[PDB]
Amino acid sequence: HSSDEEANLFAMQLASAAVLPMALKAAIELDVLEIMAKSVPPSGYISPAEIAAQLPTTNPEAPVMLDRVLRLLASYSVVTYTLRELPSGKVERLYGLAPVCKFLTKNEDGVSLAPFLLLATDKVLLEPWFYLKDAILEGGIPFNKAYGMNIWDYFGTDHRINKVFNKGMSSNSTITMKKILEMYNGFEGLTTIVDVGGGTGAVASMIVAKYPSINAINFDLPHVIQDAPAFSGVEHLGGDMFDGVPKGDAIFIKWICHDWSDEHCLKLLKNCYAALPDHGKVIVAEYILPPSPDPSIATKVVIHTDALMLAYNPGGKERTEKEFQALAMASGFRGFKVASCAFNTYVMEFLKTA
Amino acid sequence: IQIIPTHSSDEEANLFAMQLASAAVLPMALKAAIELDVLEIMAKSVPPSGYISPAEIAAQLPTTNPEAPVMLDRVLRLLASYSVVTYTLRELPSGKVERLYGLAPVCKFLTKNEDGVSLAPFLLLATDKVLLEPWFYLKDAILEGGIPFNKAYGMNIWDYFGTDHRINKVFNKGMSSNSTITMKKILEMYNGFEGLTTIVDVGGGTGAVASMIVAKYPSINAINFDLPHVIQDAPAFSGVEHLGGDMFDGVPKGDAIFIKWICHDWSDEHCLKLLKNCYAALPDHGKVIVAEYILPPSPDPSIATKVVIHTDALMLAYNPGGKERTEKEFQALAMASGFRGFKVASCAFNTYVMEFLKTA
Ligand SMILES: Nc1ncnc2c1ncn2[C@@H]1O[C@H](CSCC[C@H](N)C(=O)O)[C@@H](O)[C@H]1O
Ligand SMILES: Nc1ncnc2c1ncn2[C@@H]1O[C@H](CSCC[C@H](N)C(=O)O)[C@@H](O)[C@H]1O
Ligand SMILES: COc1cc(/C=C/CO)cc(OC)c1O
Ligand SMILES: COc1cc(/C=C/CO)cc(OC)c1O
Repeated sequence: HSSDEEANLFAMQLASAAVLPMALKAAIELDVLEIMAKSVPPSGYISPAEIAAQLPTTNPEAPVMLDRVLRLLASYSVVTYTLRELPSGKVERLYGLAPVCKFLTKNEDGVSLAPFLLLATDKVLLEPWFYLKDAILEGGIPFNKAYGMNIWDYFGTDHRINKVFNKGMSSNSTITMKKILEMYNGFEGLTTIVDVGGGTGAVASMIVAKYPSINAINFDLPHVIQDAPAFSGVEHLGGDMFDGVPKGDAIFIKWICHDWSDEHCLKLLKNCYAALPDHGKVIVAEYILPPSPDPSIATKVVIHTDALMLAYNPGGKERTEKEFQALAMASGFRGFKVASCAFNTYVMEFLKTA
Repeated sequence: IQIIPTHSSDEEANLFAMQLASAAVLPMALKAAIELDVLEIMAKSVPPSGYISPAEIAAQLPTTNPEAPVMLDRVLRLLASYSVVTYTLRELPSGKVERLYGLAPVCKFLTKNEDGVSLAPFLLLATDKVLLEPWFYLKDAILEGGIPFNKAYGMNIWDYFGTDHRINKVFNKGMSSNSTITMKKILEMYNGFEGLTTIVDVGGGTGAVASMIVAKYPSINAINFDLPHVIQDAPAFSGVEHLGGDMFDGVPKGDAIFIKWICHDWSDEHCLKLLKNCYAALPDHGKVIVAEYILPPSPDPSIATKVVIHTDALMLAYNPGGKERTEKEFQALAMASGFRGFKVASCAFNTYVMEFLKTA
């Protein structure tokens, strides 16, 4: 029918679906979205030739090649567009920023999700996808099949991707934690907080900024900590969390549990229980898997991240709120609180006492 | 109506940026599903309910990996979120809920039909490592000029396919399966091949289209013309004469020349050179039959438009000046190469069939 026509066209759209994130990657790497944000008012539009005039190029085709990339981004509403008729009767397009561009260009604090997109579309993280069929048939982890070691060991050998990853995570966490800290009061009154797997320390620096008397420890692998900027109030410390974690009044773990199997999460969580005082807690910041494969963007983000963990991590996966309760119970915690949520990230507390 | 920025609108904007960041997971997970034969296993193995569990799928894979079922479930859950497959939920003994899966309407074109073809080989082409590589050179092409594919490989795509036998095969089969489906539909509706003595398919690939034309019109002389490395492989279809060459030098003579998905591979200058060659290869009453997408008036959100604009982005990555064109632009190419008549004759699956008529 028109029915068969629609099914065929959707199949073609799926086949070429990687054109969208790769076009967007090129637009971000060329600084297009920043040039648009600084060159016209928030509600205005700019031509591809005026954008290209701010790139360091003499390529006569740069305007049309940008138009082609921007038209693909416009079709998905990543940028806005308006049409302007030409004397020939042909029409050209001028482009503006759509609401998603607020998160793809630097905000008042100089952060966005653009480094996160540059991480997600890096050649290094695309390669494991070619080994997913093998891992399903033969066992194993697609990343390890591509690289011969686990991802964190690999990042300790490839300095470029270590920095790309750490910056991707730091920028994404800055945006999420800025929102959580406006709503969540669970750090108030702590003497010491430990960010286990804290990366380059962005979250711990924001906690100490909000609560200047808190003593904060940012704990991660030593190839990450070596790149961590100094921040007043934060002590950076290298190590392996599965051997033990630093003591504190609370331990914060953001996007750690979803990297690991249930068994490895229990080992880590018991190390955290051992590190806390009797009345201490673990503050767990993670997505929560929805109950069905619904088409919403928020659910797609979680299920995309579940698929990433499948490709990258040994046993990592997304979990439901009950599955998080089960991890807390089996590692000895007695209370469980869903305390706040921001950009899909829920903040749960695993309380040693209830 | 103006949407006033709020917490709620900022959540949706943030999440769409995260979805974009990881959007390649969808075609790469669908690639793995197809390579594992999961959609074919589902099509052939429905219980009479029409829904199958990941364990039941896994049981049919050449595997003894006991994590295969849960791995499949996770892949299928991403596919189901995008309506590539369907699901149903069933409550387990422990009170946990399991998913069972079914084929969604798109799967009619991702599994073999009655003629044994689908768009599955096209998806394997589009997601092949070789064709993902040029995307890392897109920013370079914009800043330096040139072609992302040539920056990755040090030669043009056709030259590269002549050096890499595995990808040449993957490409020729992706195109022949796709073109078989579209051509079957065009041949039901379009009458322009009737009464021709000789048809030349220029850039015909392995010749699937020429073989369809002669099957329908057994009195026609059919020539399949392409590069020697494509022709070498090509099935010896009854009634098709294969000829290797380079179309920019010239093309075989015929009453009509058919070019499907050729113009969109090449710059305007290249197209003018090709279409002048065609003009010279035709009798006075001859025509070029051109099967291509047509760019819509605006970058609207429809799937049909998106397909054309995805293909425009594929041509930017792969091809020497290739791009999608509007009907007015195809008309301008026809006039600029000497043709006096132009008509849009038919359309199937977004592919329009245009005729460039030597005499109007
Ligand atoms: N065995 C281990 N000990 C300590 N940290 C580890 C680890 N294995 C992995 N990690 C760290 O776990 C972090 C996971 S990514 C999450 C980073 C940060 N919490 C955020 O949300 O931005 C990485 O920084 C990684 O280096
Ligand atoms: N210079 C040239 N002369 C002849 N054919 C060429 C050519 N350069 C590229 N091609 C061919 O152009 C075809 C483009 S792909 C489209 C193939 C076929 N018409 C279909 O629609 O299925 C390929 O088969 C390629 O080898
Ligand atoms: C492997 O560690 C992670 C990798 C990735 C992979 C990012 C590439 O899209 C994402 C994460 O949070 C979503 C992680 O904790
Ligand atoms: C190199 O020429 C083509 C490449 C491609 C690339 C297919 C991979 O998505 C598609 C075509 O028709 C759509 C072409 O004529």
